[PDB]
Amino acid sequence: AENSVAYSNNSIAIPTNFTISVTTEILPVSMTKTSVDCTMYICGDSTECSNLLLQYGSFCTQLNRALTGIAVEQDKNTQEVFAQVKQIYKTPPIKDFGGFNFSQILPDPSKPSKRSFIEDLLFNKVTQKFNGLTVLPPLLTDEMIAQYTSALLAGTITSGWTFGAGAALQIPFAMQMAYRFNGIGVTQNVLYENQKLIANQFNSAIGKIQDSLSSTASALGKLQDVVNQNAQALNTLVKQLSSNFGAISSVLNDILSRLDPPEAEVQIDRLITGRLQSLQTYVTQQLIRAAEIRASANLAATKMSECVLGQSKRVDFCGKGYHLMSFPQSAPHGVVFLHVTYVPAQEKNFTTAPAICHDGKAHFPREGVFVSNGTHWFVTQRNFYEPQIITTDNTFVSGNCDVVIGIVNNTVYDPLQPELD
Amino acid sequence: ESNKKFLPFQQFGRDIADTTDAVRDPQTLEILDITPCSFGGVSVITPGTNTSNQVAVLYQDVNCTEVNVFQTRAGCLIGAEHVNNSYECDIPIGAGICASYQQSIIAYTMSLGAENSVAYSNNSIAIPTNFTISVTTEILPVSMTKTSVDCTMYICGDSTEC
Amino acid sequence: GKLQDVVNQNAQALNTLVKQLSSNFGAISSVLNDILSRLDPPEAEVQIDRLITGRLQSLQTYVTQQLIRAAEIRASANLAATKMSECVLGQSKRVDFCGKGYHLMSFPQSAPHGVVFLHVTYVPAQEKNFTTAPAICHDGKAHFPREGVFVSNGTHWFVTQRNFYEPQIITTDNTFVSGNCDVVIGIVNNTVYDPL
Ligand SMILES: *[C@@H]1O[C@H](CO)[C@@H](O[C@@H]2O[C@H](CO)[C@@H](O)[C@H](O)[C@H]2NC(C)=O)[C@H](O)[C@H]1NC(C)=O
Ligand SMILES: *[C@@H]1O[C@H](CO)[C@@H](O[C@@H]2O[C@H](CO)[C@@H](O)[C@H](O)[C@H]2NC(C)=O)[C@H](O)[C@H]1NC(C)=O
Ligand SMILES: *[C@@H]1O[C@H](CO)[C@@H](O[C@@H]2O[C@H](CO)[C@@H](O)[C@H](O)[C@H]2NC(C)=O)[C@H](O)[C@H]1NC(C)=O
Ligand SMILES: *[C@@H]1O[C@H](CO)[C@@H](O[C@@H]2O[C@H](CO)[C@@H](O)[C@H](O)[C@H]2NC(C)=O)[C@H](O)[C@H]1NC(C)=O
Ligand SMILES: *[C@@H]1O[C@H](CO)[C@@H](O[C@@H]2O[C@H](CO)[C@@H](O)[C@H](O)[C@H]2NC(C)=O)[C@H](O)[C@H]1NC(C)=O
Ligand SMILES: *[C@@H]1O[C@H](CO)[C@@H](O[C@@H]2O[C@H](CO)[C@@H](O)[C@H](O)[C@H]2NC(C)=O)[C@H](O)[C@H]1NC(C)=O
Ligand SMILES: *[C@@H]1O[C@H](CO)[C@@H](O[C@@H]2O[C@H](CO)[C@@H](O)[C@H](O)[C@H]2NC(C)=O)[C@H](O)[C@H]1NC(C)=O
Ligand SMILES: *[C@@H]1O[C@H](CO)[C@@H](O)[C@H](O)[C@H]1NC(C)=O
Ligand SMILES: *[C@@H]1O[C@H](CO)[C@@H](O)[C@H](O)[C@H]1NC(C)=O
Ligand SMILES: *[C@@H]1O[C@H](CO)[C@@H](O)[C@H](O)[C@H]1NC(C)=O
Repeated sequence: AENSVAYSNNSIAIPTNFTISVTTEILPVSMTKTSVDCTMYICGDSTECSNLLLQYGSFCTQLNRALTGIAVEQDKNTQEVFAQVKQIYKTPPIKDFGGFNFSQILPDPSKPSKRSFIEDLLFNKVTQKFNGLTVLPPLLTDEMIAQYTSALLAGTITSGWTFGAGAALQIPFAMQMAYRFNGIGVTQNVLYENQKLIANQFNSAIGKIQDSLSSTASALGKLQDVVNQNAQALNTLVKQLSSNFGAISSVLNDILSRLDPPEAEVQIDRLITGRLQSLQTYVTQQLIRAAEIRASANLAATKMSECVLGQSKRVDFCGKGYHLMSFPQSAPHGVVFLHVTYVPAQEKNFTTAPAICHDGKAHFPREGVFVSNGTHWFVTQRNFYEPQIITTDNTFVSGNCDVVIGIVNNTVYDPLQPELD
Repeated sequence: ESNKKFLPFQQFGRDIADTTDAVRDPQTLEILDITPCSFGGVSVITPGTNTSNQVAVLYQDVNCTEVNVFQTRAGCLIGAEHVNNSYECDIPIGAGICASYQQSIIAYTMSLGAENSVAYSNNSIAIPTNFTISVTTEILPVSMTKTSVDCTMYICGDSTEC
Repeated sequence: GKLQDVVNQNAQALNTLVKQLSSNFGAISSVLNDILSRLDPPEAEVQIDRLITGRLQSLQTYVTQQLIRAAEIRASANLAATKMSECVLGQSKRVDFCGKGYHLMSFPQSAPHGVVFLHVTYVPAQEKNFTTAPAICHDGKAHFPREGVFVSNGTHWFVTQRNFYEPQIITTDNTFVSGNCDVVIGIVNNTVYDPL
């Protein structure tokens, strides 16, 4: 949408209201751990064919090592993302966080595989030995992974930064948000005066999460395209057995039945040359595809150390807006974050001035912006409109009133003067 | 015996990739199913020849009724005893179970970590009294080996006719 | 291990490459010297070409994994350059980027085909428990701390920094006033010392 907001050299727009927004973000961490056996696949339990494969050197020694290097790596990728806490913290038995509910994300003491109320939905929107192909099971089961997210999340609501910097310390949540507010340059007096309103916004934003995850038909597209690619690359591998590759018959068994060894060996080599070359294609595809997952498994590793275990000043990564934290959530083959950010709203305009003339000396603001509501001038913080009387407690003196342009005339009240009288 | 219902004309059954899934009896006309004998990867768990010569063989995804035998989600361990303790596991088997050399090879349910609980009251804070400086190393690979191969040297081998 | 594996993987992928020259690929002999003096040249190309298409295919493979493995190093070399630019030539506020704890500085050390850092961090220890309060009333006005936390040991309220004990008597310069204290939930009364 086209927009054009008016700009003036002595005009500033300071927001007067905030709006807490919770935005999800889905990343893939690991994929299926496949493994292929050549003799069962290429040969097919044929002793005559097994001797022919020896002529091709050691092509399948590496083809089992290549599919194993990207098999232990997947179990490694899950380690950095989740296993970043030495000790498994536990939720306190009494939930009194000053109005914040957290029941939508905390573990649920109910039917087994004790996941959260949101993790249950995420496990429903994403949801074998035939010849050589197998599927190895992951080292970290979904039950154990859910405990890792039930230790980071269950502790970050009580300590904050302290997990990444030694033994955990106790801070009430009603006071922890004051730390978060002060990070974005907003004084803590805003929080305590608006605890009830913020808690309602915090709970309402989380409530819309599972009501929007279920509303959209496909919200897990990032985590589903990974599964589709793996299934598509595995289905095509099996169909390669139904191709002759230049031989009389696609199936290797009947060739030995009706052909002499002097002639069968000539045409079996067509199958072995084709099938072996048809297997190295997927191995190279997997190696490139695995490198595209580790590039995202490392992005989520940092986004769990920086967004979760602390407040990140990086703009527009830990959610869009002024970032505070991010409650991590499990996923079948990935991680789902819940970034809690601030989006200012309800804007108002004022006329500004870089300095103030009082007794021939400039008065720049110590912390805040000079604004006026039309007649009188005030000092307000950057991200929230709170006017205060201009005194020496929030201004400093430097230079002379002849070097910087745009100064207005006003009197800075000295708080010490009325005390003497 | 074939679970599926067939017809008296089709003899051979195929599912995917020219696999003879079902085959019809030519005399009794009782159509059956053909499946090969169960397969399984033989994974050898060893603590190294330097320590000792002992092996806990694991067969991939087969119950312990068709092969101290222990049954796991990834298969069955034969040669290792399962103990109800839980340590930071040594040899990663899979499905939340590992092995270690300690009456030699023992299978665990690996522990995530030392469980801790902290009380958090709305009017309680904890501020440290002291600091502890520490130096933690970190190792990263920067460069590789600058290899180079003469392609003609390989395939031909100083042979003009080749 | 992160530096030993890269040396071993390249040395092993190269070692398993040379061993591929002793494979028949269907020819009578795996060595090209004897196949020349034993076969007549109209009959020679059909058997040599088997080695041509077999050795070339092997060479085409290991070149590909070198390209893939080089991406695993370049991606790990841009990260190393980031560590040198940020943690060594400055102080980084990123959490757990350069060590468990709060970062101070790093010392880079050389290594064969790699680099080793020495991250110096803080791990606060020996914590002691207290009762706290978000604000303090005084003459019908709230009092929020400029920098620190209101901390009491049972009798008197102090103001201490978030990572150490600097308990000073609460004064008008350690706190800032923000309206009447009727909306703050859980405020505890105390007398704010006037230093004037
Ligand atoms: C505050 O911001 C601007 C300052 O005037 C006002 O926006 C006007 O409407 C559009 C953009 O929203 C511009 O084309 C105009 O130039 C703006 N200025 C006008 C009409 O004078 C906006 O209305 C102001 N809002 C308040 C409450 O003061
Ligand atoms: C703007 O700030 C005010 C209060 O700081 C908010 O107004 C409240 O809105 C809710 C419902 O929307 C009401 O239940 C309250 O009674 C209102 N309070 C007052 C004093 O009127 C408002 O939510 C904020 N606007 C935005 C977009 O965040
Ligand atoms: C957190 O969630 C809701 C907020 O609406 C609170 O009330 C529950 O709402 C659900 C309906 O979705 C009911 O099925 C429950 O019976 C309600 N009670 C409980 C204990 O779940 C809920 O109380 C809040 N949790 C708290 C305050 O601990
Ligand atoms: C906005 O500027 C006006 C002055 O034009 C101020 O509002 C008046 O301030 C006097 C105090 O000197 C009061 O007695 C009046 O009741 C106010 N009138 C109105 C309509 O508000 C005021 O200083 C400024 N508004 C602030 C600081 O909120
Ligand atoms: C702001 O204040 C200064 C001084 O208080 C004003 O400077 C005066 O400007 C007029 C016209 O040039 C001179 O005749 C006076 O001599 C100046 N005052 C003094 C004490 O020398 C200045 O004009 C004021 N500017 C605005 C925008 O109000
Ligand atoms: C809490 O800390 C204060 C500061 O030390 C203690 O107050 C002092 O206690 C000593 C004796 O232990 C007295 O000599 C001082 O006169 C006290 N100073 C003030 C300003 O009161 C206080 O005793 C401590 N409370 C507890 C329970 O240990
Ligand atoms: C903290 O705030 C004030 C301290 O004066 C106390 O409330 C006032 O005093 C009496 C009771 O002490 C109340 O009936 C009045 O409503 C209050 N008056 C004013 C002007 O605020 C309050 O009791 C103190 N709280 C505690 C736990 O001691
Ligand atoms: C803004 O522009 C007007 C027009 O030139 C000028 O009078 C005024 O001094 C300027 N103020 C600042 C701060 O530049
Ligand atoms: C005292 O400190 C311990 C931990 O060091 C904590 O378990 C306990 O809750 C604290 N008691 C009070 C009243 O703060
Ligand atoms: C803290 O929680 C308890 C609930 O047992 C409550 O009685 C008390 O008033 C709360 N303290 C504050 C300052 O809200």
